[PDB]
Amino acid sequence: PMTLGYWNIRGLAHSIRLLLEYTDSSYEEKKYTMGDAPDYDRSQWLNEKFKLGLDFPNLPYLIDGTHKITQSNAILRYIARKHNLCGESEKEQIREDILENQFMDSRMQLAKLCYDPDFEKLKPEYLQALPEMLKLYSQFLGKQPWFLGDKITFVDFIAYDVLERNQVFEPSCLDAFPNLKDFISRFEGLEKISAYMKSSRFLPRPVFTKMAVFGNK
Amino acid sequence: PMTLGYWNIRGLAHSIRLLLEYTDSSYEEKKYTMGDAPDYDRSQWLNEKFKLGLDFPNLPYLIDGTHKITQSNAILRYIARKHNLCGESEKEQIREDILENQFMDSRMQLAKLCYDPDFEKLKPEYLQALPEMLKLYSQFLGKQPWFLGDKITFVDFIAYDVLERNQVFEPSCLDAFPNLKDFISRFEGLEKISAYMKSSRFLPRPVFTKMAVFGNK
Repeated sequence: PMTLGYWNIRGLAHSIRLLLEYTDSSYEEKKYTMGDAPDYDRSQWLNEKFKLGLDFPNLPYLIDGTHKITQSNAILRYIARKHNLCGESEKEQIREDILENQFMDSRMQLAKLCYDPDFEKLKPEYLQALPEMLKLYSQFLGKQPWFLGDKITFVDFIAYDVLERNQVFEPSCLDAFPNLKDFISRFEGLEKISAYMKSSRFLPRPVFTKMAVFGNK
Repeated sequence: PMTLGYWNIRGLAHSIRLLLEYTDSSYEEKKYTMGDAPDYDRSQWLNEKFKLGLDFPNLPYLIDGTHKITQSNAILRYIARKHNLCGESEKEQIREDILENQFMDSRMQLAKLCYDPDFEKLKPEYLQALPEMLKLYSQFLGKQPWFLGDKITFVDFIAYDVLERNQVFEPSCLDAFPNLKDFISRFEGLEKISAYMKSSRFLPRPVFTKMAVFGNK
């Protein structure tokens, strides 16, 4: 069937895997692993980096027969598109594009933090800004079940990951935001997701992200 | 008319401004000015920010009728749809997406480099990798006039914003890639784009300057 690739960790691939599972898409996981050390032993990827035939060699990637997708957003939009899980009205499409880009920013903000040696320095800064970021998502989501109304589209999967991350990082921060917390329940509650949340196709070790300082002791 | 807002500088808004001009959309510029005092931090914009009624306030932003759009790629895609400058085929759908994200990443490359003082030492590193990413873009553009075949779409606007910006950094870069070097000429030769570039309202200020907090001397 189609194949998904990324490093052996949740990361950017987490939101994609979830979608592949929600849509029951038959896929294969060919995850590369990294040798954490001062010299960053990433050979695993390098030796097959160009052997794949992708236009822009990068992880994550997906190869659907003749289709070769690169970069999360492209991949997500692809499966979603081939499953009608997109936005219809100009309004839904606008929200859709704003969200995809908005969350991506948030992912990057936290990511840099969890990657910096001076974690302790920026950490307090991030915390005293996290609530204001969330407030915006709270208001937007409102009382609608999903970010695009009654329709659960791909942006929801992206949303779940970004929110779930900040929750694991600081559970107490999203306490003041009911609709957000309950949103995470709507997602995890989805029959197909819950079943997957507890299966072999998941990370044994409780670490959600590893890149340089985090994911290693 | 529409109300496009951003700091008086090229930035992300540059690719949008060109798209608007080309599509003959009567846009209204609301260009804010950055820090004048030593601590060149955001100022005037902050006094407005929330009062605009933006779901997620951030620059740039476009306000068309009842559509308050933020995030560069959201605005870009919005206008693309309205004027049919989007990918029609699934083959073109994956292409526009990959490229969309691929270019934003590349822009980030130069940006991050500019945002830091160590520039003088990091420059050679980035410079040494330039040919690599350009080989990919050239190979992708291949023989075809535009990145999505024979018809101009929005990616060509983000591509120009990235490629051209690179030529400004080091003119020699695209020399080894004639089709990209030619692409630039062709894009700049478009009736509307030409009219816009010769008209007193095109270039605000240089790229690195102000953004990289560099004061000319």
